Amino acid sequence: KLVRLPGLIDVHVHLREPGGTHKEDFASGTAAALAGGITMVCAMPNTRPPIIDAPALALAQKLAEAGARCDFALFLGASSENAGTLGTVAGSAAGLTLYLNETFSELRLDSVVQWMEHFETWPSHLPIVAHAEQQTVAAVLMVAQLTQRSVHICHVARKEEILLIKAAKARGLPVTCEVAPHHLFLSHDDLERLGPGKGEVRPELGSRQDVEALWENMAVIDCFASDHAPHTLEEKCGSRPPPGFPGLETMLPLLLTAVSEGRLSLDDLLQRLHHNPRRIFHLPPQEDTYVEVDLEHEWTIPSHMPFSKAHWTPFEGQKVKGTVRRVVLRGEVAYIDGQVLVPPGYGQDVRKWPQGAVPQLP
Amino acid sequence: KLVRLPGLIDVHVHLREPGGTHKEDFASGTAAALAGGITMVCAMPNTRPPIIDAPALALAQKLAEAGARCDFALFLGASSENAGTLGTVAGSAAGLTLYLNETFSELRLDSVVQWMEHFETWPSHLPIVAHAEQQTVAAVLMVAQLTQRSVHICHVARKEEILLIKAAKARGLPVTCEVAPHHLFLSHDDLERLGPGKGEVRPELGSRQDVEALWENMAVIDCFASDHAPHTLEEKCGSRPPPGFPGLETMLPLLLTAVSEGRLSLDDLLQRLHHNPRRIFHLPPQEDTYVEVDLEHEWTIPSHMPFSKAHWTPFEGQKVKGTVRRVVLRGEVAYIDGQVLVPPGYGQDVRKWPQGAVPQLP
Ligand SMILES: O=C(O)c1[nH]c(=O)[nH]c(=O)c1F
Ligand SMILES: O=C(O)c1[nH]c(=O)[nH]c(=O)c1F
Ligand code: NA
Ligand code: NA
Ligand SMILES: [Zn+2]
Ligand SMILES: [Zn+2]
Ligand SMILES: [Zn+2]
Ligand SMILES: [Zn+2]
Repeated sequence: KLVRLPGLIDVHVHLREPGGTHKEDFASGTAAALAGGITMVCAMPNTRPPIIDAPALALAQKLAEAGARCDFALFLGASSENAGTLGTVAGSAAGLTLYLNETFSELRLDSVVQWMEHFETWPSHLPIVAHAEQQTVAAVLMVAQLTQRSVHICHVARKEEILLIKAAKARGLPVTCEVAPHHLFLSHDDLERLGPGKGEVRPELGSRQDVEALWENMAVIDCFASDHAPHTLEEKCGSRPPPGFPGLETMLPLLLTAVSEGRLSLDDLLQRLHHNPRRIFHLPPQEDTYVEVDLEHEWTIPSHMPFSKAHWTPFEGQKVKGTVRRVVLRGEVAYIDGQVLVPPGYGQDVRKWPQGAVPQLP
Repeated sequence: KLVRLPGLIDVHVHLREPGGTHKEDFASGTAAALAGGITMVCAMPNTRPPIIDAPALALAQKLAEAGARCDFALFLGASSENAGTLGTVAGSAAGLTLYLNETFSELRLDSVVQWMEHFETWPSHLPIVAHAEQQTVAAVLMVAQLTQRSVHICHVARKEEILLIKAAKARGLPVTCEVAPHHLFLSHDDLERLGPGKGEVRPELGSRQDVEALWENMAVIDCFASDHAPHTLEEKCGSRPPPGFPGLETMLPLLLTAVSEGRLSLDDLLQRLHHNPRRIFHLPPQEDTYVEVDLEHEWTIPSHMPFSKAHWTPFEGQKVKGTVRRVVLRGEVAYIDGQVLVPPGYGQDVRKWPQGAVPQLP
């Protein structure tokens, strides 16, 4: 007996197109999404060129419309030069992404004053997400308060960070957060097996105490999101390993295993992969869209999942219980038992749907 | 310029049919809903007969399918006799309602042990809501913890109650709550004008400090819901006034006024009248459904709104800014500038839609 779930949403993926298409492209990354039970993705802007201006967004929209197999929204990225320039295209984006720790020079902000300028100029009704680790979480929360608006914290990975967010929520501050599967299911204990190249990720893998703290503080976690960050094995094991793990194809199987073990409920999962993503990012429903899963099937994660061009996975060898059997997207069978059945281009930009515009005062 | 909102959801209405149709019926109460920008309602079970068994639910489903103009779900009610008997129909209901303070004999529970029995027998994946005032909030929260599940607290009306819920959420307990418009926009200061009959409501009107505390603790409020509780003026001013206010037609205009004054944002409103109702009650989206409002039009609430058979309102004389101009429900114009344009029977039971079933483990 299969369980029917709504179409799940991953608010944090890197699809690499334009500019890094040997790692992933819209077609392969959205195939990976569908195979993971995900029918809508929000794509981060740290491509090449990065999505930091209107021409780059226009290019990315057309590449996604031509290549995506599931529905999507595209983030814009904050730079040291673009505050106050994104007003005409802001509402067409998923939101604005601030890279506040390590990143590429084009997305680097050199001063908290630049963070303030983005919070002051980006339209107040539209989402802002931050890559903000350790004390940077507190710092960006301060900027949000000074500018009297909300912020969403990407991939919370540490006891320190979840407890700080917990204290902020206790004070009624408008902050939400997401956690990635590797910060719930991997830890420092896995670095010996992974090795130092494969194991590179930002935020880095936490201690056993970090992992336990995230589980203990599930109530503080608004969303799960993969931070699907594909790189090839050659890149991960070469002389300058880039940080990141692929994760679209493994996220739901890992979390269904946890549900089966009573670590969280099916509802807890659907709040974090469906309802809260919808409400934080003002993402529209998808008509005639659902995912059928088998919660009984036990399997072991192999050395690579079928679709991501990363062609490796840090979860290799983990035993899971839970499988995606079928996905229907807007009335068409999109995935069945390992076969993707919608072509590149089937997916659409949800911000162009009337119901996908973010409501605002005139 | 009009602002487009999604279809709003009111999780707490009394539509009086069967058995009290001079106060309201499905046709009139859902007309009132549409005129208030509400496209989906959850109807409480304290009708005559009350919805406490499968035959009564079957009758109510047919009356609603024949009379409702907007979409709906129907609550079941807990009684001293029905714990352990609702398993076959539970998933067809909005949820289970516990009347833990004053109510009619058929819904009265005489012991906390009966509350425990309902929490133990009602399916663990389905919603439970409670009418629970003052210390009863703490008591039902204890029962929820003993049975290791969630609870939703109806119409929170007091500083005491919102602070207790705030402390429970700080401890990570699974509790949500709603607040009704009269507990945000009326207080003891209005009892002289209303008089003792019209002013009767449960929970009673609070002090100015109660009202201020609810506003100050907006972050703790998950939903707004009207507690539309219609009675005729003759009944409200007679020898044994029943408690309750009509509120479907005034809720959104009152809250839009507050948005216009900067007391909460448009997003804060849409979280509480759309996204959080959806996610707490597992209510499905409504395709091709939206509400257009005018935020500029100033008007004064009259002595009765056009549709509710209550034919009176406690908000008479309040100045508001914000008007519902048009409602589209599933592709048909349902309301325009005071005219309802869908007939009784247009509305449907959302729990019969495939996407309206609550997901559960096999
Ligand atoms: O794009 C990536 O690979 C990437 N990888 C990471 O591990 N963290 C990031 O913040 C990131 F942007
Ligand atoms: O049904 C009603 O009129 C009603 N009225 C109220 O004021 N409170 C209730 O709890 C209620 F059930
Ligand atoms: Na397309
Ligand atoms: Na009908
Ligand atoms: Zn990041
Ligand atoms: Zn990322
Ligand atoms: Zn009540
Ligand atoms: Zn009520």
